[PDB]
Amino acid sequence: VNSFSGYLKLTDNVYIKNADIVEEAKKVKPTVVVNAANVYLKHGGGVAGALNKATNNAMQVESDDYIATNGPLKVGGSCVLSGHNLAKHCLHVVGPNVNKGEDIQLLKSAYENFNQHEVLLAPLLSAGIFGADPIHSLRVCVDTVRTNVYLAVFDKNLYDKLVSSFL
Ligand SMILES: CC[C@H](CO)Nc1ncnc2[nH]ccc12
Ligand SMILES: [Cl-]
Repeated sequence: VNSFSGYLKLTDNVYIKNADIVEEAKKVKPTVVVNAANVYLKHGGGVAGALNKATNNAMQVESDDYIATNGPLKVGGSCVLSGHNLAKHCLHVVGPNVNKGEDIQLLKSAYENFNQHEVLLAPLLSAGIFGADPIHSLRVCVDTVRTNVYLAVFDKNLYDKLVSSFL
């Protein structure tokens, strides 16, 4: 039993809700919130910009030190950093950005990072401003993640399409 509320159950382990991931994280304070990151951990817009803003830019400051030490992530890769005021940890995961020409096949590799954590609050990887088909992202999530994932879909209209079209 966990403190996530109002989710629709899609499979044994995948749940979904129309919600703002920032407001969800502040309410639940999950062990792990997933950020839709880029390789430079530059949290400018989309989910990343919103999460970072909610941390008063502390996420960006921590991220800049991480990059200065370790260099960029790989597309499909991840790193664990602080969750600041939002969660215990933030798992920064880089899905392929179609608006940069990156290989959508890397989306499965990106979701594999979730399997290292028993429970996660997450957005749909490569959706929104990353330019991939969200229906496809949800399918890859369900077919790749085996741990317990609580998906927050910001756009109510898109949420309804994802539910109604889910196989
Ligand atoms: C990734 C595509 C979805 C479509 O809604 N984007 C989001 N989902 C949940 N929380 C969010 N916070 C800011 C953006 C955002
Ligand atoms: Cl987005």
